[PDB]
This record gives sequence, structure tokens and C-alpha cells, in this order.
Amino acid sequence: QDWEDAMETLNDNLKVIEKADNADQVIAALLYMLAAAIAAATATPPKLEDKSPTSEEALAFRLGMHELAALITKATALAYQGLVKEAQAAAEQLKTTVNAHWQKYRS
Amino acid sequence: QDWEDAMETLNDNLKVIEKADNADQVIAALLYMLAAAIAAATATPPKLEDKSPTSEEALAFRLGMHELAALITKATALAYQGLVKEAQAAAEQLKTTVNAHWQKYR
Amino acid sequence: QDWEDAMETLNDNLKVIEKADNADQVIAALLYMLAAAIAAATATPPKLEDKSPTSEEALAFRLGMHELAALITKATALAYQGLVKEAQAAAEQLKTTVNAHWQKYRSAENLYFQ
Ligand SMILES: [Ca+2]
Ligand SMILES: [Ca+2]
Ligand SMILES: [Ca+2]
Ligand SMILES: [Cl-]
Ligand SMILES: [Cl-]
Ligand SMILES: [Zn+2]
Repeated sequence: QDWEDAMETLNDNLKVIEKADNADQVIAALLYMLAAAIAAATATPPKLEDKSPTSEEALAFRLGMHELAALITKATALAYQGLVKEAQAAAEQLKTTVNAHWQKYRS
Repeated sequence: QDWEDAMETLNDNLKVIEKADNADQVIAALLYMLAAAIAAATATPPKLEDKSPTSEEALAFRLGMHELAALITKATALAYQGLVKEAQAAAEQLKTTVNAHWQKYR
Repeated sequence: QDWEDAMETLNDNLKVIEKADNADQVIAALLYMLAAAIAAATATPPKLEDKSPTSEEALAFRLGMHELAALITKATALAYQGLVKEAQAAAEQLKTTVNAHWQKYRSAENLYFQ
């Protein structure tokens, strides 16, 4: 379970959420995303492979992954309330923040 | 994410929890609190604007927010078991922790 | 005592999961585990009592606790889907990682000079 694997899991579950039809499928997908976001914050992306883990740059990376976890959790709260369309809209929005982090640290 | 709005979200959802009649209302509110607590730990509160992000003081702030997330999650477990009164009581203790954190870092 | 207490909570709920008969029992236990894993990442284990909290070694400990939280959350996703046997199997795998972390960071005082 490396960083790219966690990012792939985020991508795959975003596509599941977009096609889902009920709250339970959305919530399951968001829980898998939350697990991947937490895992990604413990992993080292390509751009940081030889950086000091206590560097400001590495801390910023980990905080960015926590930002994703916060957005995923808020979308989970919406879906738990039965606001499924709202949770799907929230997932579509956080896709862009996930993409920002993916593009910043990949390769 | 910004720290002040996360604190407001925590405060708002504590009041939702106090008024709640069933476990699902409590769980949803706790999930909004958990998202806010996670978000708050990625921000720099006013008291830390003059400190390095890698400082001991900034780490203590982020660990404090993680402590809050841990308490929220435990209250969520209680509410998931249908222990609404116990979850509301855990949330009352949560309020003290949130208040203290707000006063320390505002 | 905070770190040891959280490790005890993890172990206690792994047994709950092993004995569970439905998804809701597993989910509640995993949520208690997730709370304990998050709490443990704010604690200082015996092996780190003399180290700077901003040290690389303290950070590696906190990341190891986050690794547990990620595994617990994945098991929660399985149980939320109703895949109870699968979540219980994930929890058994989790026990191995919990034990590894416990052995790494617990006090080794009883083994000194053996
Ligand atoms: Ca892959
Ligand atoms: Ca791989
Ligand atoms: Ca406002
Ligand atoms: Cl976290
Ligand atoms: Cl037992
Ligand atoms: Zn964290």
C-alpha cells in the first residue's frame, strides 16, 4: 500500500459515488476513500522520496492529505443524513482538491 | 480550511447534539464535528501565526485537535450502539475540550 | 499510561470483533478501535519518553498509529457493506499489525541485560 495505490483508490471510489443510486453505496465508497486518505498520509509520494520527513514540505503533504480526510468525512455526514445528491455534489467538488494533491506530488 | 469556521462548526453541532432525539441525529452531528476537527488541525490558528509550522507548539496544537477527533469518534461509537444519553454526555465533555482549545488558540 | 491504555482498548475490541454475530457489533467495535488509534497517536509510548516530540522517531510512531487507523477504517467500510466475515478477517490481520507496533514501542525493561 503505497501512495499511488491510495490515490488510485480515491479515483476509483469517486467514480463509484458518481454512479451510485443510494446512500449505503455512497457511504461505503466514502469509507474506502477515508481509509485511503489516512493511508496516503503515512506514505511517501515520489516528489518526497528523499526529503526529510520532518521537513516543512513533508508536513505540508501530510496536512494536505488530512484536508482530504476532512472533506471526505463531511461528505459522509451528508450521505448519512440521506442527502445523497448533496454528498455526490460534495464528492465531485473534493475531486478537484484530490486532483490538486495528486498533481503536486505524483511522478 | 480556516480554524475559526471549524470552531463555529464544532459549536453549532454541539447544540444540535444537545437537542437531538435519536441516535442518527447524534451520529450525523458528530460526523460534522469530526470533519471540522480534522480540518482545524490543518489550519494555523491566530496564536500560532508567529511560529514555525514545524515547531513544538504547532505540533502540540495538531495533537490537541487529534485528541478532540478521538473523543468525537468514541462518542460516535456510543451513539452507534444506540446509547444516545451516553453519547450526549460524552459530547458535554467534548464541549469543555473545544472551549479550552478555542480559548487557548484564538 | 495513555499509550498502553489505547493498546489495551485495541486488543479488547479485536476480541469483540472475533466473537461478533452481526455487522453492527463489528462496526461499533471498530469505531472504538478507531478512537483508540487516534488517541494513541497523541500519546507518548515508553520507547519515546526521552525523545523530542518533533523528532523523526516520534513522527514515525505517529505515522504507524495512523497506519492502524487506516486499516481499521477499511475494515469499517467492509462491515458497513455487510461483509461481516470479510471485516472479521481484516481485523485478524489488523491484530498482527497492532502486535508489531506494541512490541516496537512498549517498555523493554523486563528484557534488559538478558
Ligand atoms: Ca496502482
Ligand atoms: Ca503498489
Ligand atoms: Ca459563520
Ligand atoms: Cl487523523
Ligand atoms: Cl475474549
Ligand atoms: Zn492525523
